[PDB]
Amino acid sequence: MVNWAAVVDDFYQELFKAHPEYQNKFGFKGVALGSLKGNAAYKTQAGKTVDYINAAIGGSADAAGLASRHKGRNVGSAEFHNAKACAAKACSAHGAPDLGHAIDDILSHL
Ligand code: HEM
Ligand SMILES: [Xe]
Ligand SMILES: [Xe]
Repeated sequence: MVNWAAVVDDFYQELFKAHPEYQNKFGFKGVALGSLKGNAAYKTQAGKTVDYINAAIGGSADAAGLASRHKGRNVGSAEFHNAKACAAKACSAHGAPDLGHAIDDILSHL
C-alpha cells in the first residue's frame, strides 16, 4: 500500500502554496495551510481525492464525470495542468507512482 492519504496531503500543500486562491473555492477557505489537517471540511475533501485516486487505480473512476464537476466550479484545463505539477512533486516525495496518466484522463475531457 502506497500511503495515498499522505500523498494527497502533500499534494494539497503544494497546490495551495503555488496557487493560494484555489483554496477560496473550498469550505476550508482562509484556513492556514498548516492547520488544514485539523479542519473538518478539508478532512472530507482529502478523503474524496483519495477515494478518486483509488478508483482511478481500481479502474472504476469516471474521469469525464469528475471533469464536468470541476467545470461546474469554474475549474478547468489550466488548473489541472497546475495540479499535474503538484501531484508529480507529492508522489515523487513519497516514492509513489505518478498520477500523470490519471490526471491526463481528466484533462482529455476538460
Ligand atoms: C488531480 C487533481 C484533482 C483531483 C483528483 C480532485 C478530486 C476531487 C474530487 C474527487 C472531488 C469531489 C467530486 C464530487 O463528488 O463532486 C473534488 C471536488 C472539488 N474540486 Fe478537485 N481535485 C483535483 C484538483 C482540483 C483543483 C486544481 C481545483 C481548483 C481549485 C479543484 C477544485 C475542486 C472544488 C472547488 C471541489 C468541490 C469543493 C466542495 O464541494 O466543497 N480540484 N475534487
Ligand atoms: Xe492528486
Ligand atoms: Xe488522479
